[PDB]
Amino acid sequence: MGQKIGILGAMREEITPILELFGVDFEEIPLGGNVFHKGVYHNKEIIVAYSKIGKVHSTLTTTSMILAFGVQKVLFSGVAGSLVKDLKINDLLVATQLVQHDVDLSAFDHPLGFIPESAIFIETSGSLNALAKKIANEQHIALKEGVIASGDQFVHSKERKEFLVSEFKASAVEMEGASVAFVCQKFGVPCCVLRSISNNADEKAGMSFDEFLEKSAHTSAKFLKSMVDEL
Amino acid sequence: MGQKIGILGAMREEITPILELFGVDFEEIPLGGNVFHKGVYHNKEIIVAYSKIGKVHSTLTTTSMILAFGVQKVLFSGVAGSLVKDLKINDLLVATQLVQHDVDLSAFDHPLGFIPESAIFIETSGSLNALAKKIANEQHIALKEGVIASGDQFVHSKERKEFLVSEFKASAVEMEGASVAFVCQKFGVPCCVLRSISNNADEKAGMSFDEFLEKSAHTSAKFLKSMVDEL
Ligand SMILES: CSC[C@H]1O[C@@H](n2cnc3c(N)ncnc32)[C@H](O)[C@@H]1O
Ligand SMILES: CSC[C@H]1O[C@@H](n2cnc3c(N)ncnc32)[C@H](O)[C@@H]1O
Ligand SMILES: [Cl-]
Ligand SMILES: [Cl-]
Repeated sequence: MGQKIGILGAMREEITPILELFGVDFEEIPLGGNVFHKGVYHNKEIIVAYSKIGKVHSTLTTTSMILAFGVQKVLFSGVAGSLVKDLKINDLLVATQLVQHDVDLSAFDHPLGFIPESAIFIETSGSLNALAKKIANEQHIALKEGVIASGDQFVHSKERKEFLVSEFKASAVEMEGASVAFVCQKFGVPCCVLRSISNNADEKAGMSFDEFLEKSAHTSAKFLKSMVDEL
Repeated sequence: MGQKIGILGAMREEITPILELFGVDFEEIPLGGNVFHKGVYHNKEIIVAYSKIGKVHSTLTTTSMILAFGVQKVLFSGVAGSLVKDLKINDLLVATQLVQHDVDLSAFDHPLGFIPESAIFIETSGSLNALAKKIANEQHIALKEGVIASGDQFVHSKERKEFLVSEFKASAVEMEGASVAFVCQKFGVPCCVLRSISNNADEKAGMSFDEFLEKSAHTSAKFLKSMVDEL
């Protein structure tokens, strides 16, 4: 068999299209408040789950995937807010690096985003990111590669957008990527974080998020499936 | 044998006294960027580790303790900032409930601290908290029981203190308790979060934190050991 693959979203809406697109029989397995969908696709075991929103939920679920299910790589798929003009609604990006943008130990003179015995930026798989870019090029679709900023707040203001761009040079904002990628690094598991834009993280981001959740989630899911087809 | 006990701190300084106080032989076992210290004490297996600071670190470590080591209860020991006049430097409290004070999905009209498919407050073990209070009473020391607010920022301002008190009626602030307790709840593992005050979470909190880390960490550790002696 091929290498077992964990596939993660944050919300049920992000994994519904994934389950449908793979089209195989899934066994549901409950663990730690999550439901894991276990199946076989192209001679690979795939484990699919949504974590629920935010850093704690996604850290927990990723750790479970690795420790309880023994996944050998993790692909994350979902929606995000754009911080750059060139990332429009529905556009895709993969995270070259991620940061926890809400971490603040500045009282001890640490840079924002930094925690002792850790680092500001978290790395992802160069191999998976390069695969993503090749697939995008062949499909003739755009694919940005940049920094994704993750925190436990839904960002919907110009001020916070300006901070994320100025402090971290982030291209997009969401609430799970950094934690998923962090856990994968700690366990030596290759990770790719893929996001489709559904809003511009500004004052109207809530309405845009609602309008485009279904389409953006499907866009990311379809692309994730195209990556698995090449693995 | 008795029930296996996980013992957690956030920083090395918080677990050093724990290891010394138990005084038994520990085997060091690395996993996921953490070092777990495994030993036997009063016919109980104890697993001791520091998570590193913050929600992601502590979520990861707690999940590892439960999934990889199969602990049957988790006791957390460490230092915190006071939000109430009656909690002075060195004073102890146990968390009756915890909240993630930096969670903000208000763009979707959710209450602060709330995430869909979750809850604002996380519960802890009534049994362990009651044990703590009995021990405190017998030792003739004060022990507060209240809400602990956890977030990924070191709090050092009157404005943020006022928010924590007004929004959550929190008694103390720290950066790991809510995540540890959250993971324990998801896995059905009893949890007690114990903290000793080392600062007042105000403009001078950084200096106070440094001055009292050693003493406050030891105060919490000694009390945690006294609980284990009754288990
Ligand atoms: C309902 S909370 C937003 C959910 O969508 C993602 N997301 C999309 N746009 C944004 C944004 N503007 N700010 C934060 N997270 C975002 C986050 O990862 C989370 O799972
Ligand atoms: C060095 S970051 C502070 C460490 O001590 C705890 N802590 C103590 N006082 C405070 C405070 N004022 N604000 C946040 N965390 C605190 C947090 O849980 C963390 O592990
Ligand atoms: Cl905002
Ligand atoms: Cl503050």
